[PDB]
Amino acid sequence: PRRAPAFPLSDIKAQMLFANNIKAQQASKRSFKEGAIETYEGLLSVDPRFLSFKNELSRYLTDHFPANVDEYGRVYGNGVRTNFFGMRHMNGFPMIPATWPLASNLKKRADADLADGPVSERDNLLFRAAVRLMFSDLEPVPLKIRKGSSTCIPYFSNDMGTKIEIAERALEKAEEAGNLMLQGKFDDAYQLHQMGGAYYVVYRAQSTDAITLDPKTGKFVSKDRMVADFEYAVTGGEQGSLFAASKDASRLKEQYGIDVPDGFFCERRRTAMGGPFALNAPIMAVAQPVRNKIYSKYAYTFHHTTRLNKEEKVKEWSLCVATDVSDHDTFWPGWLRDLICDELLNMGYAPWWVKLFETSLKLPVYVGAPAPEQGHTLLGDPSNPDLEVGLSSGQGATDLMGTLLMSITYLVMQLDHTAPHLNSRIKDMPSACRFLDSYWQGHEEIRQISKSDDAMLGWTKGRALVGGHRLFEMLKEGKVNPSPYMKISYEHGGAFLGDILLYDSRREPGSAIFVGNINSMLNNQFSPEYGVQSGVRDRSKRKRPFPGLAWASMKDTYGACPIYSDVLEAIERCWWNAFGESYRAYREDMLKRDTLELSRYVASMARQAGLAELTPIDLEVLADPNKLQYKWTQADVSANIHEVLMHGVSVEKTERFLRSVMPR
Ligand SMILES: [Mn+2]
Repeated sequence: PRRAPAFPLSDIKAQMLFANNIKAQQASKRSFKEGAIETYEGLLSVDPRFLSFKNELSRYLTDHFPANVDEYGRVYGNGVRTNFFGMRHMNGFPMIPATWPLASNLKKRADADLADGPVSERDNLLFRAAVRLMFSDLEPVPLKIRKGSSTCIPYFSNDMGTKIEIAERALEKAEEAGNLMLQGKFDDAYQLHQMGGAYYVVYRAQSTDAITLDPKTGKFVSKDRMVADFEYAVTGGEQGSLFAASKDASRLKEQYGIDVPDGFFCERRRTAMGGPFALNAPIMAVAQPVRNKIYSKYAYTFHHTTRLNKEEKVKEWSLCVATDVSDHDTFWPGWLRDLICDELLNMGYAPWWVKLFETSLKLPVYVGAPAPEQGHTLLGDPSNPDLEVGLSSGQGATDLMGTLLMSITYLVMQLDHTAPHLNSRIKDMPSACRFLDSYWQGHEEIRQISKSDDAMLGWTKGRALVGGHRLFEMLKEGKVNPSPYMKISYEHGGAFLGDILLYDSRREPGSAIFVGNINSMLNNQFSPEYGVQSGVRDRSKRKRPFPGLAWASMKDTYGACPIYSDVLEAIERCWWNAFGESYRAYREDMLKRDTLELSRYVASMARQAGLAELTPIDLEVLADPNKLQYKWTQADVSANIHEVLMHGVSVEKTERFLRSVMPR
């Protein structure tokens, strides 16, 4: 039922994706790469003392602090949701092979019994009302770009000046490019304006993944991660195979001379994609104003900052249901892209802009290196973008696409199973908009707090409450999917945006508190996704600019966890055993060094200004800016800190661009 076309790197269609420069040519050819990460300056992830430390600590913590999660997935007592074995990976060494991305998810969705469009007129009105509320009265803002981020296809530039030029030129030429695409002239739009081509597939480490200790054998077992081979990916699963990738790390001894202790595995690898920057810039210029609207007008549902900010909302609920979505990005439906585009056209959005947006969600994918001797293949034809990959991670509005799908999916679930008495309020577009506007502000008896695939669904006192309890019971039973749109279950150890919802004996939201996840502290400190990149001179361009700073925000982030002190003492004891040094003194030195280094980057900071004016969010973000891409937003960060990590295109250029896109 239609295999996607595939082109080797030697083909002209793949060659056209890479400009005539060293960086672009190296990106096209990059072979499978692996190696120990520099966890901290002068410390490799595979250092024998470090692995000895991880073995002792993971075993001790699991033993003394077993998971406290009830039958309904609610966390209580110690605030622990699983074992501590997730740290037992040889960081920088991936599972083999990584998956080939699916060119079409239509069969995947159909086989999972998920709908190929809105089920009812009510659902159609609600998805369309989400578009009308999110994209209406937007205000122009500067187009902010992450420092050191790549422009990907075709230039592969990491230079801010070049990126600003590309973005400004893209805002000037988006109209002409969109109009070419409306004529079916995709090759012309790409050749002239670099709008099109493909996503560039990079495989990112998920540094910690599930590991269990079999009591019968005393041997560790890593969670099997299913991967698709090339045949499966091009045929959307009609042909080829879906098999468990190998996480076995024994190979590292033979290949690299690295000692592999018992129960240490290769890391899980996830597909991540980088979009063609010239196509993303006009999308980002609309996406940022949309975020500003939803985080202000609909702050209740969408704007999440601190554990207390989340707590104030949840405490008012009679029932809180922490949901889980299976493989959100790959299941994300192309019919939603089409519905969104159709609704934007109805609202009066520039057709050329809608075409650019539509094209960004149908684009071919260039597969780099999933395994040794594999990859270097373009999936899909850039002359006529027609892929159904789901949601591409590097698309300019991915967070909004996932948020829109999921927010409506959860509301539909609440309507179907708990609140049929609210159906009469959704008769047409004006009434659907009024209802959704009220629901998103937290003014209804059914409520939610969400971000992409993470959410907590709420019920206050009223007619829907009884239904709310039946839905929770249906989720616990796990025999029937409560949604026609996505695969929904309950989260095993309910958490929202990193914070665990800690319940007491009553198991009620009113007396539950949000606490930091102690396991995430351990993941961040001992299993970072990236190395320190000590060879990258400009720290603001690194994946981890100032790692030492996270020590200063630790107490604020994790201090509320019941076992906080216990974990820090266990770390100290185990680090003494492994290195013959104080971990606390080691982190205090790193904190001092990074505080001093930070002042070189902040204009307002004198030669030794200190961290006094910085918030815990500022510190977590400076140590890990990836938190600014999934956890927080621009407004949550101090202005002088945001400038360290981002640079912008003037509001004058974006204001003119936005006026040309938006209705009258
Ligand atoms: Mn959650």
